[PDB]
Amino acid sequence: KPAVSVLTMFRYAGWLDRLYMLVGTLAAIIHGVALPLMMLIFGDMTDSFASVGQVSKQSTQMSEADKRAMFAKLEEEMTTYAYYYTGIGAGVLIVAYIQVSFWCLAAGRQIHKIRQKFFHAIMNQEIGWFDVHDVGELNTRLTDDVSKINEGIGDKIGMFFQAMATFFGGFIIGFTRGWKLTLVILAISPVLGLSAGIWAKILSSFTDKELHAYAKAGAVAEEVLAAIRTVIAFGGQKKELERYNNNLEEAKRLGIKKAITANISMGAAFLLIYASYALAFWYGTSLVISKEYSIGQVLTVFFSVLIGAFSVGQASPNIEAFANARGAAYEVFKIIDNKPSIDSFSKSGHKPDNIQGNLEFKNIHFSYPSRKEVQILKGLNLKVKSGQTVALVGNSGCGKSTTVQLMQRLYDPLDGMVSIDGQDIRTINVRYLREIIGVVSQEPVLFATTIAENIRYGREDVTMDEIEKAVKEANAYDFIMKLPHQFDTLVGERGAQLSGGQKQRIAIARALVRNPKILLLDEATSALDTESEAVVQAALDKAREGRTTIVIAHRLSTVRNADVIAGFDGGVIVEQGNHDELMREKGIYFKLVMTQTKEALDEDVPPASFWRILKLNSTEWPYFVVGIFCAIINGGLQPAFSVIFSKVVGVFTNGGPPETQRQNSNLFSLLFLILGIISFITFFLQGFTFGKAGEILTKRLRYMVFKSMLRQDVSWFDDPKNTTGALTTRLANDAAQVKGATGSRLAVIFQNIANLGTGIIISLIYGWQLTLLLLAIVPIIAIAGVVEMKMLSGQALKDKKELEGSGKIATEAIENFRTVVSLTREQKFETMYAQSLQIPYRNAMKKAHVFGITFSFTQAMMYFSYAAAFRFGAYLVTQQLMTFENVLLVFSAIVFGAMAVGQVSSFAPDYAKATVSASHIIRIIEKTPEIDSYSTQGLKPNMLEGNVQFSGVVFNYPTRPSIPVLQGLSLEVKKGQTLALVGSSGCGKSTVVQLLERFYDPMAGSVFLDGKEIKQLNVQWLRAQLGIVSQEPILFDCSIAENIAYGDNSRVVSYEEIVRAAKEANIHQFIDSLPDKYNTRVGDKGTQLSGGQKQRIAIARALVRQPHILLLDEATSALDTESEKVVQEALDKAREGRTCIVIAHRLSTIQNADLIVVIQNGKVKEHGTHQQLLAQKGIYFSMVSVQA
Ligand SMILES: [Hg+2]
Ligand SMILES: [Hg+2]
Ligand SMILES: [Hg+2]
Ligand SMILES: [Hg+2]
Ligand SMILES: [Hg+2]
Ligand SMILES: [Hg+2]
Ligand SMILES: [Hg+2]
Repeated sequence: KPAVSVLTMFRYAGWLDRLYMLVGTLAAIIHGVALPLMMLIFGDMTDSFASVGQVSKQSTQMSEADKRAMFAKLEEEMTTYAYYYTGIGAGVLIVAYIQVSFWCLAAGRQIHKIRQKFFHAIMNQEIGWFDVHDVGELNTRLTDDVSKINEGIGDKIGMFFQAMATFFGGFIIGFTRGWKLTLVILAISPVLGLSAGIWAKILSSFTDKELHAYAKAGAVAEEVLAAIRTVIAFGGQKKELERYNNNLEEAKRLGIKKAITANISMGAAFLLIYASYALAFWYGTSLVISKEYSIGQVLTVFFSVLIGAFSVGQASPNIEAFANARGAAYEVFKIIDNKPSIDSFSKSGHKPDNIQGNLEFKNIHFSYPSRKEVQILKGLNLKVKSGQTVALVGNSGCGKSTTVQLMQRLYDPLDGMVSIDGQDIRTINVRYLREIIGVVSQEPVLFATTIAENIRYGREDVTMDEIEKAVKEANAYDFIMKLPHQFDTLVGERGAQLSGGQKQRIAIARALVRNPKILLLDEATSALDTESEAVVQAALDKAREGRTTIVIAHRLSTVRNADVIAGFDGGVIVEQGNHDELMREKGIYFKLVMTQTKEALDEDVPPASFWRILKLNSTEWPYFVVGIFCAIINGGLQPAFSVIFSKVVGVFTNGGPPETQRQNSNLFSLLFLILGIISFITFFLQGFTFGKAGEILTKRLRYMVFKSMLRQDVSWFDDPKNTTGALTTRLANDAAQVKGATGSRLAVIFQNIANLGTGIIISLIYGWQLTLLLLAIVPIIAIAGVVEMKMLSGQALKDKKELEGSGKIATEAIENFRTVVSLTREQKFETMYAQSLQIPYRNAMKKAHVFGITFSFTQAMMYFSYAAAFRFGAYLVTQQLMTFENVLLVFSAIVFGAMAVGQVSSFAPDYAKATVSASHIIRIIEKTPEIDSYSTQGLKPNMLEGNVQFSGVVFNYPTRPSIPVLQGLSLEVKKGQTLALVGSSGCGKSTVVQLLERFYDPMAGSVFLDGKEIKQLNVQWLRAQLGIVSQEPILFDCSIAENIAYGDNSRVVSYEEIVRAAKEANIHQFIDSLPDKYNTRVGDKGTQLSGGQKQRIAIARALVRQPHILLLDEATSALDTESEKVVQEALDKAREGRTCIVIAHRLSTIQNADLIVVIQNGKVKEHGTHQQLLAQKGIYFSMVSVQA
């Protein structure tokens, strides 16, 4: 992975940026050291209480003279401690605000310069850069990668310096307060980073191993879901379900292990930190007994050292964000610093005023930059006199267009020169070069605006009268004036779709507005109907007037009118001259003449569910039984520590027998280790209870999901929201994440209720008023913890929804780059981009202020909490209310328990995302289709007859109930006779075939098979004897024998049936000859096949089941030569003795049909045979006269 140097990345930082960064980091430094100072003042606080305990504990000395030396002493000490706590907090809000504000600010100001300079950099690039680069990743890189460079030069590094200031501040306060104890804890430290390091490598080994493990099942997932139509047709839903399942109990089982190791890792971490507590307290409290360190110092160095150590843990991801940001900026700064060969953005050449118009190509040797191994132009020599129209022909290769592309100087020639008049094309300015050169490309392109605005892109300073005039010159004035909103009518991609000739003529107007002295026409009339070609060419012929024109047309009808015809054979121009010469010489030209004669849309719709999801995992009780008790133990483990922590510092503050200090000390420290051991047990156990659970729940669930997915109707697969990728994504992620909302949530809710629950009872017995204070303060801060991520992600989505405006501009300008560069007008797009960007950048200031005051509001309060609880608590202890040990207990129970529920909440996956991903699963499963392929009801007769009849039957597609397809057409087909379906296009030529295959239910009317209604028949059995052949046949990546035998399921096909169906489809000759026989894989993973052969396989497939009805729907549209003969030759022998329905556009093979039905609109207007419908002189007579 690449990476820019650090110094290089902040290049766009100015005076104010460097100022903001230095001041921000300086605030982050002093903010970072606030917390350790808070621990120092906490130790100096506890030392004051430990003095008041031991005197009032043993016997009785002075009752009236205690209140002056104890009660009055602690008040005087706390009145200062409160000023220290509150002072520090008051500083915290200030420096935090400076920190986040200034950083988010300066970073934003740099990002604003970066995205702009990046966009200009892209526009500045030449077309050769676009040849080697995918535009798709380029367009997304402007949004994703710049937003990614934004993160990591913002608040992230302010928090990095804060975390490091906390590290250094913690170790400095540690060593400053204690020499030995800090060394002891730090001696325990290396065993943690080594443990965290090894366990992070273990699960990440299984994580990357899981991805290519399910990819095997996801392979058959998309293969089926893509081919589903052919699946439901052949009903292999049983076999495809089994095939999908076979790869499931292979992948997830491997995931079980990872789950377990992840829990073991977490348990190891807790064991080790608990061991650190036990050890540090064992040494510290043994150290206070020899009267070296005080009680407060042990707490001070322990807390400052721990905090300083965990500070690294909180500095790791922030520095990570900065790391990939430099990796992201390499690609972007590469494009910016890239200066193109053709600029094209400034003027450095000449701008001739003659401007004359003579074209010359002298010795042009050129090859494309993408493929340099192949040379296109080899010594091209071509001259065009003034105002002369030259046509290029020869059907050589890309070279024709290359000349056009060379002429507007998109590419510079490898050898030789293109000269307009006496000067080279390179000696003249590019912008001015393309202003004097007009171009009309093969595919017309209009931007999404008014017609007028599409014209303005041709030239900006155009008055409305000039626009109209230019439209009238383009014969486009007629239809524009018929448009509803006239010249203000929208066009382009979205809204108001126009026909190709109209779109092209608007473009011609656009080019005519620039008034170029040279006009280039590259396949202008191509890909157009003969009716629009007339008008477009009518405009073009009038656009060639007084201009030097070089024209390329595939259709040679419009070529002859040119002044000079130049032929292309290979890379060199051979024959050049007038029409009569090129006919008389019988060259290439003469040969050509004789031969041519959805993400957001998903999660929004589902309602529900609350705790219904647990029923999905309810298949396994025992795991949950052990899991709840387990989670209760690990949960009640936390209040235990609040007691034992208070008991250690309690033995040194509350006084008591010194001979019992050691005895108790070693008890409680050791106790902590026990407390660690048990915590290791829980995480080992939970991993075997909920850990397996959610995985089993996954496998079974995917199975279930997939089954229901095949149960679904075809109309459900037509729903735009359910795509093969969306279904495979639903199946891959949402199904597996459901476990986040089942057992994990019970674990979280039980560890939480055990912790804060039992802890609150304990703190309620040992404290009354203080407990009531903390259960007030804590929830208030918790809500602040919620609002923090509410206003953070809330204004984050708002910032993106206001950036989609620019994203549209840059997207449209990049996707059509090859078009805009021909019209210049790049700088115009830059202008529109900056104008679009000015709005979100004006909100960046307010953004920073809001983020600042919010971060400071969450953080400031935190210190003030301490300041409240300890002031009020000291007020409690100073009086008859006891004691201090219980103050510290209540505090540690409620507060550390509150943080503990936060950690537990951060363990489990996102419950919201889990429930929403769950709802899609429960809905996909409980989804009952109209037509059910799984039903075991139905008639199942003996009668092999097979008479097809459509009576009434009016249908319209459920996806788009606009313009019904069948308006009640009726027909009939008896056994052995073949039906023929004729019409202008599809709907409902193919809808008949789909309806007989029962993919849909018509709204009114009925379709009968024999004497029975179809709806009465068994669903699967109906399709059991229906042969279906589509326009593009598909095979499964299994094998050939399986493909052929895929025709008939629920039966052993064996060698005999496959060879028997092979020999009649005439495919047996292609099998033995190609190594090897039947074992070969089709396709794309095996040996490729031509359309004809694969189609013959598709025939053999539908022929195995011995169907009494064949449905042939536009069978071979792409088949050519003699390949089409043998296919239909194999169809004709298998059509005898069967009911057949043929849809073809050929109309040549329909003449032999028994019945020919012409279907127009929604009904049947013509019925009869070929000669019968021919002698009728109806619409069939109009359609069959185009055969000549
Ligand atoms: Hg920011
Ligand atoms: Hg080309
Ligand atoms: Hg547990
Ligand atoms: Hg379609
Ligand atoms: Hg259709
Ligand atoms: Hg297969
Ligand atoms: Hg047929």
